[PDB]
Amino acid sequence: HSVFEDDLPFLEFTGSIVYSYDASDCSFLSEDISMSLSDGDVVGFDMEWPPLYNRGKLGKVALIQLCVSESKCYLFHVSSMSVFPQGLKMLLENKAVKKAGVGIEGDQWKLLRDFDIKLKNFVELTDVANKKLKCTETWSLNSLVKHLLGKQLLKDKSIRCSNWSKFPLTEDQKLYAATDAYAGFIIYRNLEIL
Ligand SMILES: [Mn+2]
Ligand SMILES: [Mn+2]
Repeated sequence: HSVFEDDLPFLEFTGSIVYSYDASDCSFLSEDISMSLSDGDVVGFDMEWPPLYNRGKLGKVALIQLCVSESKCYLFHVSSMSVFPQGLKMLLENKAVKKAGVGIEGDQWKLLRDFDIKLKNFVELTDVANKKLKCTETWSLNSLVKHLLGKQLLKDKSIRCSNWSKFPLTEDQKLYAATDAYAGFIIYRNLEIL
């Protein structure tokens, strides 16, 4: 196999991972996020859900990740919250904050479906790359991490495709879920060249 085929080092977030599994708590964290951002700021977005199917569809969303800086990532374990955090809902529906990721359009659908939350102001990284990188490629979060950071995403399937609704999350789940948002945040920020 070629050099381009080589196994690159793993992308692993090493900053602050804030784990929240209580509604009230979550709403206040969301306000913290909002106090630390300004209109037009982009955060890394992503979500996880259990593997078992529910009445014909994928398991209901259980976790939401938001990387707001190169050193802080939020893990909102909504599946463990009695009611969906009102502060998070306003954050995800606030077009003042932009959400970046790969396959977000799909996340929007599932989000509206599982929680009736309307995700506002999101960018499909695939398009941001093709635009700023002056190309016309088919991307995945992983292929973007590789091409731009010289790294690949953690891939233990037993982790990534694990029961995200199971409380509490394990350090590995937290790391995985957290790094995806981070990659979303870093990849967007790095594509701002001209
Ligand atoms: Mn995802
Ligand atoms: Mn993910």
